[PDB]
Amino acid sequence: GLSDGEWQQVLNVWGKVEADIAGHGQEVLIRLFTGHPETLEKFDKFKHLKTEAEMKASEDLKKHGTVVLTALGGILKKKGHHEAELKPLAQSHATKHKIPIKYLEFISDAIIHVLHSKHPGDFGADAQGAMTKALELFRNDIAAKYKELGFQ
Ligand code: HEM
Repeated sequence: GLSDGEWQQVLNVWGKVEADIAGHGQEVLIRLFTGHPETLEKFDKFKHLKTEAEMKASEDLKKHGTVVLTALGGILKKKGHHEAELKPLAQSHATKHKIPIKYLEFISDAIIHVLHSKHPGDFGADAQGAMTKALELFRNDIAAKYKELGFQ
C-alpha cells in the first residue's frame, strides 16, 4: 500500500481539489469525454453534449463532477481501509453502468492531468507519485470486485 508519508501527500493534494470541487470535477469529466469519446456514450444524460462548449456550459455535468469527486474524496480519506465505500461503487459501475476497467484508467489519468493543469508548478514529483499510487490502489480494488463478478 501507501506509506503514512504518501497518504499525507495524497490528502494534502486533495485539499487543493476541495477548494473547488465542482471546477475540478467538471474538468476531469471534460478531459475524459474529449480524450475518449466512447466514454460519453455510457452517460445517457451527457450524450447530447456534442461540443466542448456545450460540456463547459452544462450545470448538470458540473453536478455529476461534484458527486464523483465527493465519492472519491471519501474513499481517499479512508487511506486504503475503504472496502465498505468501494465495494458498492465497483458493483454499480460493473453491473448497472457497464464501465470497463480501462475507463477507470482513463479517468485516473485525467485526474493527474487536471491537477497539473490547474496547479502548474504546484503539483510536485512526490505529490504526483503519491496520488498515482492512491488512484492505482483505487483502480486495483475495483478490478478485484470486477473479477469476482466476471465483468469484462
Ligand atoms: C473516480 C472514478 C469514479 C467515481 C468515484 C465515480 C462515482 C460515481 C457515483 C458516486 C455515481 C452515482 C452513484 C452510482 O450510480 O453508483 C456514479 C454514477 C455513474 N458513473 Fe461513475 N464514477 C467514477 C468513474 C466512472 C467512469 C470512468 C464512468 C464512465 C466512463 C462512469 C460512469 C457512470 C455513469 C454512467 C453513472 C450514472 C450517471 C447517471 O445517469 O446519473 N463512472 N459514479
